[PDB]
Amino acid sequence: EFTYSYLFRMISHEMKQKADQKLEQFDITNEQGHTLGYLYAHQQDGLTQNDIAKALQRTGPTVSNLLRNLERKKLIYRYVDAQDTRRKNIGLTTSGIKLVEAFTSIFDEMEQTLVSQLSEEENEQMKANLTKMLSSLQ
Amino acid sequence: EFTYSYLFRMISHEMKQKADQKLEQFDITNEQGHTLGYLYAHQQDGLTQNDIAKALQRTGPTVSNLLRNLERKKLIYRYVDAQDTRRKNIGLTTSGIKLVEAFTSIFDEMEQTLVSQLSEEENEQMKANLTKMLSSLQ
DNA sequence: ATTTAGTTAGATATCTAACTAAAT
DNA sequence: ATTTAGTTAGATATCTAACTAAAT
Repeated sequence: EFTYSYLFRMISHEMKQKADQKLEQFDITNEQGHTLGYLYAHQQDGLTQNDIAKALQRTGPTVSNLLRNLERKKLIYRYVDAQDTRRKNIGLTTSGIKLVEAFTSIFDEMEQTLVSQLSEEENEQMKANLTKMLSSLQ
Repeated sequence: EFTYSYLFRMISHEMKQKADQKLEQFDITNEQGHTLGYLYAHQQDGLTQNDIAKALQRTGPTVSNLLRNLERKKLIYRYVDAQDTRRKNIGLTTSGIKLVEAFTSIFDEMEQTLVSQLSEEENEQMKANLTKMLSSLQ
């Protein structure tokens, strides 16, 4: 019986935490895992950073910064697109695809373990309640 | 239909942002708000930094860092505990107490604005399930 | 012995304000 | 001659590694 500030704060932090530990063996952070994971799914769209910035609900610098790390790992690649020299377009590298195929399990577990804690009727109402709340902030 | 991670992750983040913007009034960050708020509530006990870490579920360095930020602002003061010289007792300065008394509405404002989004039973379920999901992540 | 309490410093994530590089 | 894409400055928060100092 606590504050929503407390609850959402704690839960979120412990997911970054639990997931940071499991992701250790791949030398990435959860944020990095998620971005990588995102790129696995939607790179078909000739992705550019703003697009990612938009998808991750994070700022332009924040994303610039994360991508830079990932490219230092050579986990991704930014060809400076042709129509614009400003635009860098983002995609995985085999090494990054290999990585994604390899850690994706971790994310899936936590989800399942979570959605194991409840029954289908709950998860839909619960997850559908969550969505509603997120919007109100956003 | 979103993965739980996305939801907690996004929700907690914007809460920080909404809270952070509103607090801009007071020259403090969302976390500083929460820490001072705790200090205001439990100050009498009286807390060591490690007490704060446990309550806030944070590592020792992280608390050490925030407290210093709060100390710089002159909103808390700390001194060495006389019996156990290891410890530093943390307390709110008079300035800090007033500051809390000022900003507390915001935290309440946001908690309500969330609560106002569901039925009393829907909220009852919500907060209840969340505790369990929190628990399940240790 | 070993556990506790706190600091410091290098990473990453994040931010806003402000930059440069370059397309309109 | 002007937005617009991406980066940098420097701030907070967070973690671990590494430390010191102290208690049990």
